[PDB]
Amino acid sequence: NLTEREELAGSLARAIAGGDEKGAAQVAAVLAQHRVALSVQLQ
Amino acid sequence: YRSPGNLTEREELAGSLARAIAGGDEKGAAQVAAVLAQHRVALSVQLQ
Repeated sequence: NLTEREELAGSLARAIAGGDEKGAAQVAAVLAQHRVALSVQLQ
Repeated sequence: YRSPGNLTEREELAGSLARAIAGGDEKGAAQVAAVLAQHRVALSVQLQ
């Protein structure tokens, strides 16, 4: 029972960590569409 | 809080990405996400 927002945010984190520029860019756009409030922290 | 003199490159980019997503800036968010991806930055992206 994971939300769409949760899965999108996790996709974006994984895309960035894996070097997937295209996917990271497109997933970020989709999150921006929903204007999601996210915490983006460094590990 | 970190004053701007105590922020790294990645930290500034991570904050730019959050702000861009939260404001509805698709082109802005896409640009920062790609830059972060090119460096394969290790990020936590959390629903708040």
